[PDB]
Parts: sequence; structure tokens; C-alpha cells
Amino acid sequence: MYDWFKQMRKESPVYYDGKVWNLFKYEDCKMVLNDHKRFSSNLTGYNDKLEMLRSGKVFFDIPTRYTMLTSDPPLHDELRNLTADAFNPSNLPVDFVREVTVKLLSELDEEFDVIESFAIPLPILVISKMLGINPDVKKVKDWSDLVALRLGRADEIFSIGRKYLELISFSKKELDSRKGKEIVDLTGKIANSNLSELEKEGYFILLMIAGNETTTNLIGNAIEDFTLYNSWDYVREKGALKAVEEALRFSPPVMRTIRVTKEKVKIRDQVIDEGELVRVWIASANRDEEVFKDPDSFIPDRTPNPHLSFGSGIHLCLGAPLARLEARIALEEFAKKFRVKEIVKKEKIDNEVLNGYRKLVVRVERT
Ligand code: HEM
Repeated sequence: MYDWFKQMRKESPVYYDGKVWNLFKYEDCKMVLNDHKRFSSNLTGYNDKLEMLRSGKVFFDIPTRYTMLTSDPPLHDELRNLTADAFNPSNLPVDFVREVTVKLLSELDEEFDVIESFAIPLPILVISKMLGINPDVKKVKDWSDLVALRLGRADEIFSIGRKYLELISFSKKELDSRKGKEIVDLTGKIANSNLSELEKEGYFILLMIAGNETTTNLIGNAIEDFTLYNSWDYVREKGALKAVEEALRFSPPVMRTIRVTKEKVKIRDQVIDEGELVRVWIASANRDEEVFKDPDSFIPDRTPNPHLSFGSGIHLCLGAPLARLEARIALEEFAKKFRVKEIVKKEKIDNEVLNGYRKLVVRVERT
């Protein structure tokens, strides 16, 4: 789609596709993301029925409609503050991340799929630790995909089934079991907060799912990019701090996000009415030639590197510090342990929003 993006950036940067407005230019995307007053995230009615929720009124709905991701301040800020400290660099479980990474890599043969054997389990084990739940990896992965793989698919991520009910019941079981028992981990903090049961479930589910899906894509995308563009020696000698940022820019785990206008606005020469949906194409913004010279070139030491892969503004990814830490440790440990001979087989995830490999088989040599 990068060709489409390039074609759209030059001839129709602010484009209406018949249902929603699409932004392909970096500056337009950054502006929209930072301007939360005019471009709301209140896309699921969370802010509107907050009063109803806190009153004690119970109605059947899917928890995922009630998370900080789709809320405007002050509610948004109040929600984020509940767990924000736990995601600050100084509080991340650094040793645990490294320990799990090394053990996962110890179980590998000269040829393996880095997605199922490494990229998938690492984030799941780490977020489970922070949540304080005992990680049934396969189960958590299945639920994560159940929710994540519905993104882009019109109104399905809010549709419920047997597997979704299983997820909601698990969230309720975990939360209820920690209510009145502990507030040391994320589950306990949510459970003992003053939010409605439905909000607690959504908050818990958000942290568990957003906590691994995109990080798996980042690690897999980076292993692919570093191999293809021969960045491994650079990472072994300099570390992966800048390389991870280029991987984020070049292969964004999340291709786009969305907002809804709260008032009539004008972007470039286009007038957009109140209540209209606006797709912010992070992927296209990251390849905007204006902002990124040699946009299609993978330059691991690109500096500075202001990509929008984690968003921008008040919704800037709460897990950004954690994701970068996991990716940095995963890739540096991988580089130290293996010499990638070749990418044997690769298969992309079929989704419009999530960008990554569902299978990436590599042949390596010890050292
Ligand atoms: C690993 C690659 C990741 C990427 C590329 C990514 C990207 C993003 C983006 C773009 C947003 C904002 C979406 C919007 O503005 O509508 C967001 C929000 C959020 N992310 Fe991530 N994320 C990643 C990992 C994680 C992880 C690991 C966690 C938790 C472990 C996490 C927790 C959250 C939360 C809670 C929000 C909501 C923030 C709020 O609305 O203020 N993310 N992420």
C-alpha cells in the first residue's frame, strides 16, 4: 500500500473515500493526534454514559467499548493515572524481560519460526507478570488475536461470541479475586479502583491485549528488517536503541488510528464536518518524503526519528517505554546469540490495521 500512500500524498493528501476522511501526510496526522479537543477519541460513547456507569446502572455491552483508548479528558487522564506509574521506565521489570528472553532463545534449533517461538511468548509473559496473572500463553494469544484481528473489520471488534464471553468471564474472575486482596500488580490496582465493573473489565482487557499484539509485530518486523537490510553488525556494535526506532518507522505494527471531529474543521483545502470519522494513516506519515529524507531507505541510525508509530499527544502509547525495552532486549540478545543466515519462509498477517508476520522462519548459526 506504500505506493498507494505515495500516490495519495502527492495528489490527494486529505481524501474522502465515501465514508471516512483519510489523512496521508505526516503534518496533518501529527496535528490531528495532538489536537484532542477538535479530534475526539470518544468513539464508543464512553464519555457520554460515564455518569450512567458510575451510578451503578448495569447493562449488557462489551467491555472493550470502555477503555481509555476511546475516551476524552478528564475521564481519559483519570483512567490513565491509575496505572501510568507502572509503565514509567524506572518501574519496568527489566531483569524479568531479559531473563525470559534468554530462556526463550535457549530452546531453539538452527531453523525456527521467530514469531511462535519468540516474538509471541515474550510480550505475553511480560504483561502477565505486570498484571499479576499466571500466563497461559496460548489462551492469552488466542484472545488477543480474537480482539486484535477484528480491527479494521467494520463493527466486529464489538461483537461477542463464545470465545469473547470466555475472555470477559476470565477478566471478571481475575478482577473479582483481587478486589479486597492486593493492589501491588495492575490487576489489583484496577480491581480495587473506583471504576464500574464494566470499565474494570475493559481496562484489564486493554492492558492484556494491547500488551502483546503490537510488540510481537515489532520484534518480528525488526528481525525481518535487520536481516533484509543487514543491520545486525550495527546492532551488535552499537546496541538496538536507534535500530528499534527505524523498525518502528519502517514497519509500524499499527498502520492507522482514527478520530471523530467534534466541530467543523478544515485541513488543507478540505472542510470536514462535525461528527465525521478521520483515519490517521501512521504508516503513510512515516514514509512522507517531506519529513523523512530517503523514506523508503532503512537507515538504522536515522537521527532524529520522529515517527508516529506510538501516536502523539495525550493518547501516546502508555506501553511505549515497555515496548521499546522489550524490543531492545529481545533484539540485542538475539544478535548476540545468533547469526542469521537467511529468511527461509515468511507470511504476513492478513489485516488492514495490524502490520506484521504470522510466521517468519529463519535459519541461523550459533554465533
Ligand atoms: C509494541 C508496539 C506498540 C505500538 C506500535 C503501539 C501503538 C499505540 C498507539 C498508536 C496508540 C494510540 C492509538 C490512538 O491514538 O488512538 C496506543 C495506545 C495505547 N497503548 Fe500501545 N503500542 C505498542 C505496545 C503497547 C504495549 C506493550 C502496551 C501495554 C503493555 C500498550 C498499552 C497501550 C495503552 C494503554 C494505550 C492507550 C493510551 C491512552 O489512550 O492514553 N501498548 N498504542
